[PDB]
Amino acid sequence: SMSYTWTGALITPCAAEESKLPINPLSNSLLRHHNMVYATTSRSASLRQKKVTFDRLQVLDDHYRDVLKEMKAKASTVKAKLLSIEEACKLTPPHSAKSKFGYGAKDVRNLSSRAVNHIRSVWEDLLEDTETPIDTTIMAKSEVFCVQPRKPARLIVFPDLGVRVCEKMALYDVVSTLPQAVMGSSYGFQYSPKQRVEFLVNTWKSKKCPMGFSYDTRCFDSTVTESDIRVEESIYQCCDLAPEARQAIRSLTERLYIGGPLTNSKGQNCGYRRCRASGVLTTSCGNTLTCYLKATAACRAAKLQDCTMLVNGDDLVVICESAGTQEDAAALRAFTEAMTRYSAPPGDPPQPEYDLELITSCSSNVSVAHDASGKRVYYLTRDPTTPLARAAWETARHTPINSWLGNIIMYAPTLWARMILMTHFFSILLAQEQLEKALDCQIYGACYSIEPLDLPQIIERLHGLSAFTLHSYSPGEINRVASCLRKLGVPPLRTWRHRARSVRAKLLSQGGRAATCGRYLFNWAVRTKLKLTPIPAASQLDLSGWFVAGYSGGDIYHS
Repeated sequence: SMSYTWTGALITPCAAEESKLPINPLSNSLLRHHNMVYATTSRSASLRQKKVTFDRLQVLDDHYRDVLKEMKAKASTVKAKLLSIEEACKLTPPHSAKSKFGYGAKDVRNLSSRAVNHIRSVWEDLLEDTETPIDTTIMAKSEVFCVQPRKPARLIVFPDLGVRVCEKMALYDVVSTLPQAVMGSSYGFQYSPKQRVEFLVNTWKSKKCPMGFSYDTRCFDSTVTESDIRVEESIYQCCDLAPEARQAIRSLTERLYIGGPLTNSKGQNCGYRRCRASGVLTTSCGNTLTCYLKATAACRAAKLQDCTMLVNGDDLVVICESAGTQEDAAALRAFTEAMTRYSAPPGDPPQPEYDLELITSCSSNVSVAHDASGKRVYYLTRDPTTPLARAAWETARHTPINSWLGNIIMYAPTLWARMILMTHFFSILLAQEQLEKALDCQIYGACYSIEPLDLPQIIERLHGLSAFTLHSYSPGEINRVASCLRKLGVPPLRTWRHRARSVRAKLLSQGGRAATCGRYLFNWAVRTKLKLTPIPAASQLDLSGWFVAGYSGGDIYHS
């Protein structure tokens, strides 16, 4: 059936939308070519609708049904708890969209009476109404990018805050624990950057002759079928669950997950959804499950030998035993025909890679460097264009999320993150004495509140001390970076070294947590380097739950 159906109404905005990068002295010292930095807006929604709207072809087979059974079997071992209103409430981001029922994120997190009552009723309705479609709002997402030699806005779809709290109560535990129990080590979200790189390298090294490939599904969310969603439910149904939870999962599937009406910000009726809603709690879990299912079965159909998979929602990367240049190519193609039939056509044509550094999964690739001792250290990196573009934007305008704080944390080892992202922001945070002001960044969909002063501890725990001494980066990685800088109009690395020297001096001058930031984050700025030793207060930090599960668009906030 058609992924979407439109009445004719338009996807509208609430407030005005800034699409151009301001001429700010602060952002300008970071990125000069401001005209190459844009933000998507509702004005392009139309194009995106034109791409995500199509008819889904899907033919199942024995391979598919066999992989399904296996997944169910593991599902059975899971026992999911029903969250309390209080618990689900504490999970709501402070700035989550308010309900159209006289209360907002702040009220929910505060267990206010009105909010709680409506939740109670929204919940009681999920237990009694097992059919009526549930209303969802559709909006144009606002994301920053760099022009190319422009992308249309992606469309977000979500139900009312009341429903979201109920989803958490009935499924937060399921989506936090089931992907793992089912996919085992193939479930990507359990790994921290360091751990993901560990898994990729060991896997590659364990193949007699490794062949790997990433697979890009053309608009995954619109490729997901009601059948996919119901199969996704049958898995959830294998868990031991409390009665009301079992009903909630059932009613949510029929009234929300499989599809439903779409309403713009003005209250008009835009159309109807019959595929994955990007903004629900089960979006990450379902996509990871669905994508894993289809890929596993496709892998068999294609006859790839000794496959090892890594799935992150819709992102997929496979590494296997190569047969031969030709065999591999013919097999990949067979794999794509499998996926196509399971309703997961390719966006970009899947190319078989024979060098781990060439494969790009989750927008990252492997690269090598050396620590103080010259020992080789594999780390995760990527083209820094978007990250830089967003730092600039986030510098000129106060945004809800700081993609830059997240990128530093996720790319603390990379060249650009240390030399630019760190230098630039600590520079500005000093000038505004906000080194202690907590900012909301985001990791795997989940929204975290973090104090810049903690970064050192965080980085040491998620990466290891080598993240402060990495050096001697590969030429390929250096060139991509320098190239990128010239393109955007960002000062050359030598300027950042100079700048980092200054910012460091100041940091140390302040003593305390800051003096540390300068010692560890910027030890690369000096030549008479300090011997960096484990940081005490780090291991005392609670980082449990940080790399356990993805929650893209899940409205999750545990900080």
